[PDB]
Amino acid sequence: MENFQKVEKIGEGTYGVVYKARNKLTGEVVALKKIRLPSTAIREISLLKELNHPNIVKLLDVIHTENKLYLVFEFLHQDLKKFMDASALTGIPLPLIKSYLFQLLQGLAFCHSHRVLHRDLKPQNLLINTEGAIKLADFGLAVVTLWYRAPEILLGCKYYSTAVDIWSLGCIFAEMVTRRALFPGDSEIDQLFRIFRTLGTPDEVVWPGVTSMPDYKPSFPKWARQDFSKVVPPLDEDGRSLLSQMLHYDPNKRISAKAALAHPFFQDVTKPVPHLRL
Ligand SMILES: Nc1nc(Nc2ccc(S(N)(=O)=O)cc2)sc1C(=O)c1ccc2ccccc2c1
Repeated sequence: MENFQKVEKIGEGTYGVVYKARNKLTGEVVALKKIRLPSTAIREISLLKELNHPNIVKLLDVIHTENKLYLVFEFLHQDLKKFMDASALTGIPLPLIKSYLFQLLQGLAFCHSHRVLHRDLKPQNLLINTEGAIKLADFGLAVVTLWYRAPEILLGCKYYSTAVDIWSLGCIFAEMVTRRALFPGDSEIDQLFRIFRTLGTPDEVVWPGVTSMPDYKPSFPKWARQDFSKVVPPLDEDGRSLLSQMLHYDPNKRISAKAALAHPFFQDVTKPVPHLRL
């Protein structure tokens, strides 16, 4: 736009490009997402403006002009992917990992109680600041990374539930802990099969109805579930217990964000400050 001064491109989603920009009039620094072009999502979007929570990136303005849709967000200084990469040699301290997971669960508990789903959580849209907060960014409306996709989506479910976000966050939690992506698939079927090889091929016993799903094939290989202690070695039993509940195959058995916040893993949660290199 003319009201903004593009400082630099900082990302790109499936819907548009995000820039760090300065309001030529207020001097305010913001994140500006440009979507190159409906009359339905507009409400859905305009509604996201109401959402106000410490762990949700604030949507400041929505501007529809010249076949373009611009979303103005408060600017955060770094995303979790960059932070994880910067922390690869030493690893993120467990207390900070726990604080981040706890805050993200609060954010999800909030959006889910307002019937809002994210649908595409990943390290690149989890933003952090110098004060130790972490926030959910770039909510998805009703090379693409499939690493955090819930199995029901991969199997063709038509209606997503809040459980898809818990799964994605569980995958991110594991990655912060091990410094290795949990399920790094490079195709939908490779993604699905990597999940199967680790958690075991699901069946009607652990996931009632799974064999009736759109993309389920009786021909799927039958892998046995791997020992969970081999999945996230550096994580204590409270952490492993919580992770296993976030990664249940059955959407209805998968733990809710609200219930997760009450898990024993968070008994000693604190809010450490990260060492950020900006
Ligand atoms: N609010 C906000 N702040 C940001 N700053 C930032 C500062 C430094 C870095 S970085 N690679 O650490 O130097 C990264 C982001 S982005 C962002 C978003 O609201 C946003 C919008 C669309 C997206 C579309 C796709 C993915 C993320 C997205 C995030």
